[PDB]
Amino acid sequence: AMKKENLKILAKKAQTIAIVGANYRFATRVLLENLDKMDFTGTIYLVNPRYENIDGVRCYQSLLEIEDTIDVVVGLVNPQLMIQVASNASKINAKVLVIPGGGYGESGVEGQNIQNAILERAADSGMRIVGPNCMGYLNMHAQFTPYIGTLHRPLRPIKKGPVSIISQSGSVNDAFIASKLGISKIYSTGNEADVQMHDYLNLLAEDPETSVIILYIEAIRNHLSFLRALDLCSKNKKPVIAIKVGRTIKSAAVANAHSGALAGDYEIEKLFLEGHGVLFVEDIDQAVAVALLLSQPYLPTVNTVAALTVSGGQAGILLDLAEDYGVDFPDFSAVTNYEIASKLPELGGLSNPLDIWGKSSKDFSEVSNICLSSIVKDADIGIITVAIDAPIGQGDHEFDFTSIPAKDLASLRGNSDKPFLYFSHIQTEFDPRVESILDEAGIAVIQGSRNALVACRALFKYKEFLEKNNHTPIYSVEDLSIQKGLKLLHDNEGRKLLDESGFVSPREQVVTSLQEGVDYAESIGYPVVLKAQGLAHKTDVGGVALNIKSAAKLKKAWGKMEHLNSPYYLIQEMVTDGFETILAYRTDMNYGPVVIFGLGGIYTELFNEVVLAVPPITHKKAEQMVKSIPMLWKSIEGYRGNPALDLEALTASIVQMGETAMEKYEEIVEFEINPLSVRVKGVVALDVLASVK
Amino acid sequence: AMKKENLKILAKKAQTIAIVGANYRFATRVLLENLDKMDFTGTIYLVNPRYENIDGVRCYQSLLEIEDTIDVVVGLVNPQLMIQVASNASKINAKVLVIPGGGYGESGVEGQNIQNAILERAADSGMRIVGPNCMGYLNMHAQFTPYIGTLHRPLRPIKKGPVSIISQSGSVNDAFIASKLGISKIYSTGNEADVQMHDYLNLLAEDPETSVIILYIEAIRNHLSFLRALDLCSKNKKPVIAIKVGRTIKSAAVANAHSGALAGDYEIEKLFLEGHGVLFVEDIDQAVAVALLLSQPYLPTVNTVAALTVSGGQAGILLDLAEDYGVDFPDFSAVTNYEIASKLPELGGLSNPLDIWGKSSKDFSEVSNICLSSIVKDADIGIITVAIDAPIGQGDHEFDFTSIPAKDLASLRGNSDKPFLYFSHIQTEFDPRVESILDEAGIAVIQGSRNALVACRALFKYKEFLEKNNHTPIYSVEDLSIQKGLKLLHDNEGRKLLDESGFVSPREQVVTSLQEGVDYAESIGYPVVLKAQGLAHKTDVGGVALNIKSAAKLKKAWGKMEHLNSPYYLIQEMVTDGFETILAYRTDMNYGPVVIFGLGGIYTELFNEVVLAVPPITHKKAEQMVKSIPMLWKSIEGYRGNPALDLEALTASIVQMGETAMEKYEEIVEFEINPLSVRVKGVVALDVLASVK
Ligand SMILES: Nc1ncnc2c1ncn2[C@@H]1O[C@H](COP(=O)(O)OP(=O)(O)OP(=O)(O)O)[C@@H](O)[C@H]1O
Ligand SMILES: Nc1ncnc2c1ncn2[C@@H]1O[C@H](COP(=O)(O)OP(=O)(O)OP(=O)(O)O)[C@@H](O)[C@H]1O
Repeated sequence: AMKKENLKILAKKAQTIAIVGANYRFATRVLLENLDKMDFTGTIYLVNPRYENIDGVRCYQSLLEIEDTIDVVVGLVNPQLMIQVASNASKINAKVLVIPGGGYGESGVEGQNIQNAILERAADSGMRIVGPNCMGYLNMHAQFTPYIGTLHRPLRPIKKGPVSIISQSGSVNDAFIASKLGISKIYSTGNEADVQMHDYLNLLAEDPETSVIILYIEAIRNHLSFLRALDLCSKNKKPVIAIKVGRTIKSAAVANAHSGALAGDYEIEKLFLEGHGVLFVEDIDQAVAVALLLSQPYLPTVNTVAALTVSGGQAGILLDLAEDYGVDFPDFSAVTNYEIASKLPELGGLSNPLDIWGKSSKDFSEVSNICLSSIVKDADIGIITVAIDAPIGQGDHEFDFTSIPAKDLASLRGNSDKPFLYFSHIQTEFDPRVESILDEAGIAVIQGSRNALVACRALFKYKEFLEKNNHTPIYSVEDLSIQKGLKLLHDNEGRKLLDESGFVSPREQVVTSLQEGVDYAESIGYPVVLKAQGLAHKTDVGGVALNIKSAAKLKKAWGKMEHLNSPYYLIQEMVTDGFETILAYRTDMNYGPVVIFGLGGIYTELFNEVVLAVPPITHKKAEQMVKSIPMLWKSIEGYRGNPALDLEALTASIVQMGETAMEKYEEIVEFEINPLSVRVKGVVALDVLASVK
Repeated sequence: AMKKENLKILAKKAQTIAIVGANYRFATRVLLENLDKMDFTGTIYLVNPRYENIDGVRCYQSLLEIEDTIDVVVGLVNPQLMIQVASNASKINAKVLVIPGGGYGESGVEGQNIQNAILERAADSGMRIVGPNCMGYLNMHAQFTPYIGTLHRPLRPIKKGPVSIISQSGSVNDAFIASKLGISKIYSTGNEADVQMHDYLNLLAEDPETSVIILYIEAIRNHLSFLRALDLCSKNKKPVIAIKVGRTIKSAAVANAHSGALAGDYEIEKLFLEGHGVLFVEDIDQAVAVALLLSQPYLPTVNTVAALTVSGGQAGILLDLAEDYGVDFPDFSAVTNYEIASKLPELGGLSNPLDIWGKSSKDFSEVSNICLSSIVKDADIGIITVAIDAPIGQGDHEFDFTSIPAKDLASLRGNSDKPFLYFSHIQTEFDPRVESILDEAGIAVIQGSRNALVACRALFKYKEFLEKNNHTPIYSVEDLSIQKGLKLLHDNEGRKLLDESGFVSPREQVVTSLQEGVDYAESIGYPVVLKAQGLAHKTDVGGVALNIKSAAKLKKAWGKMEHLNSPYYLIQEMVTDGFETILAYRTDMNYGPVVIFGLGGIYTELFNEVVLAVPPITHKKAEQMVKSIPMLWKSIEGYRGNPALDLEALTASIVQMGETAMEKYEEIVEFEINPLSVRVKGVVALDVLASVK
């Protein structure tokens, strides 16, 4: 017996709970109130040597006094007192001690020590510690709510359901709770002194009561276990949604490569976690919207949406937003628009979103049923939606007509596999009478165009991830140095790496003295290129003489570069013309190698346009990377009467950068080709730069 | 007392309303309920030849039998019969006939005839027509609701306030009515057969019961009149907020110059409308949020925001969002930091947003009061916000807690001039107990961070419009050529403009035969040219040579250009290096000249980076335009060792383009320089394009 068995109770039905420090203050009162109103069937014990009884319930003098097996202890005494609570809870083999209060490892040195002593006393029996400094947790299916916050809400009650949430915030849970989400479990993680996000996530992965997971992430502590927890989730086919706080936080660290400034730590992490299936959103509203749509067991087979409205204006605005969010509302198929213009010749030209109100003499009922019957079967439409404002408090007349397409959606639900969604353009709360109808038929309901669009976008991304089947590999970071400094590699070594990886370098050689430079240059032709050496950025200090015709200009350009006390110089051909890109990889401290590719050259950081990819990179993927940058791609096709460049050579070079990255990331943490010149034939590595540490 | 005086009743108290075609159906019933429930104090008359009474209220057989002065008629009978109603209503000098039924000017040509027949019979007495084909209108301050739609909402009434709305979309009004806006008047424009948007807007401009205006725009019809109404609103210091549909719609109209593609009609219109004070937003939620904040009589003096929260995670998400929306949250002043350090040193270093929860042993009530009292007086902070989720149904303890900063805001409201706002991070419904505290104190309340940020940004924009007090002139499009076919100007006339406008081309001369060219070329020296004339877009068809180093290479090039049968050939000196910009103007069929400026060259449309300005352009305006394009601006300063370019000449160029546009817009509808080369000294137009007719 040990910590592993005890962990399991967090996702299960507890038979008994003891509340230590039970008194007349909010934590106790709300604990008892929650267990009452949420219909806990187990036994509650109160422990406090200061009181005879509370609410008529006996207050025990000690956990040791209780004649029963205790599953879960919630400790409410002060931090100093809590050490002995842990010790007594351990003595009786409590499976879990929940410590909602703060003033621990997250409050300073003294409190870190208290926290350590607690862990040490729990280690004895393997009792788990939840928190400290958190709201606790709740389990709607077990009716067990060791949770410090008011759960009972006559007005807007919590609804039980398939969505579970792990949150590193002790302040956003009521926000999730106040949403329309059907909740199963919510874990507030706190200091994660013992039970961490990956632990809760492992539980959720295999919890039959959860089909959808939401994470609210402030900071991942144990990257490897987290990644493995994510993998357990996809293994179990449970979508995982995340909000990650600190998205725009600089990260001030090292970097010799332009790649450093072009790929933020955040975007690197995002790319890796998406590789493992994470569906990122930006805020709670969006998390909710995505989860509400994913809570229905329907997925799209094609990345397109139909919207049926009763407003021209709103249809117009939705269409504009669809472009902003990159959601495809395509024309209806030729069968569909014939099927409709055949029974409703009075609608005319069909747009998507499609306004179907006041366009016919027929009952709106009939117009609606016709359109949705056809649109539902349309092979070019992945998701079927109705976009209609049906605000709370609307009149009966307004209900009669807004409920009509809901009823239709409900009537077609049993005979389609397509995701259905009724959403309102506006954010305001839905009329419950319309929601009742879609809730009864298992149709998703979302408030707000932007959220519905994010939701749809997220469905698609989820579908793609299921299709990949071959997800992102976990890279070991064990060999990686912990030093926080960077050492620039000698240009020689740089060149050696280009070679060994098959990258083509311009004909070049390193000269020691001026005559040698003239002698070498006069043995290759002009123009050549003269570059100072030992620098990360040569151009800035005038260490790059280009287009130097004749040995006359050569000796002069060398004359102007003497102040840069340059050890050896390098001369190369003047690689004529070719589109400038940047191709590199960096070593992420937690995740491993990542490849960076995009608009390159001296102005690379000003273009600020790249794409990332975790190796290995498939040939298909490299091609998609190229085509995903307009100015890059349109240039390869040959822009405005210009020769088409060597796509296939560029593609291969990207793949190759991927394999080198996999090979050398633990030792070389920066490897960059700026610019990698793309030409009619071949691609040329004009420059190279590598860093270590 | 024709048209003019009758129109004013739309904004005032009506004593009598006659409903023609009254029956037991929804339109009559909802009208009567609306007037009952909004407390209409005037007299209602029912008119219908079929009924002797309706629910025992006398039903007159004819308008003509009512022995009272009738102010407003609502016609509910079918279009055909409506002509007879119009004749009757005009005969008794009714001020307004409201037609919300459909089947008129928008239905068919038949409907069109009925409509003009109705206008015909109204002109007899100057009777105004609302609609047809709309829901009517509502004026909360006169308790008058000739409105076809349920306004009665016993549990969440429409609240009377200072915001008024003109919408070209019926189906949208109830979206607004369901919002938290304090409403004055709402006008639904319908077919705008007689009374149009600008008409409603003029009423609102001088309506003392309106202090904030929202427009939901589908298509401006009378541009001059619209602009003038805008200017009346401006004169009366009433902010105008607008949603304008069609933001993403194509318009491949006009256009020989790249400007056509860089500055689409929608962006052009937007710039002009903003010049007249319009505050654009993207959707209904945003319009609501902006109007809520403007409904309080406080404007900021510096363009910054402070936010106080009880969540570190939501603080963090708010910060991230503030970056996306471009809203400044600066550190607090030295005075604020010092002061709070002196009182709550345990808080440590203050960040903004400031999480004030669980940082102190002090009562939250004391912490909150100290922090807000200090932050309200902080000269570096323009807008004071509390950002706290307080959703409906939250517990008694959660209310007690989330209401604390609301009461503090309420208490400090009296002695600050700064805008105050309490917003939730999430979109969902506020706890009405918290909202009430803010409502009673005249403090803005918004739901959702995005809305909050858009509102703050709009406040800054409005305050800036107020400061310039030197607005966009109205340009006449009177003598503006009314053709639709765009004719390219010959390169001949192009270069003439350059000179007349003071632009300076490269050394250049026109030539006809190769010899004439090889001569001239040798006369000015190489490298040079070569460019075909009378063509596109020459470079697309290989009509531009470049870098021709000898008489040999010239003839080579001149021979490749053979097959494009050019009548003329332009020879110019090869203008060395320097930054490529595009500088132009275009004539907008409705608004007049606009200047386009940005990243130029062959890749101009791919860059898609320009800024627009309506002339006259001040020298300082031109500066901003330049510094607003990072790539351009950084190079002007001198990027990475490269020398600084001539800002003054660039700046002066843009001023000049604005002047040329003012002079020549009614004849030359496109004048474009691509590229305008920015050099170390001076600027040089390498190319020219123009169009007329
Ligand atoms: N062999 C070459 N042929 C033609 N052009 C070259 C050649 N080498 C360098 N250049 C040009 O000089 C520019 C800068 O060269 P290089 O990258 O070596 O210097 P740098 O200061 O180290 O640049 P960075 O650090 O921005 O990558 C290149 O972007 C390219 O335009
Ligand atoms: N006199 C010159 N000196 C140096 N470069 C030049 C000169 N004239 C043109 N160019 C180069 O050739 C490019 C195209 O020339 P130009 O604008 O005259 O033809 P174009 O096809 O009409 O271009 P566009 O349609 O984009 O305006 C310019 O953007 C510039 O880079």
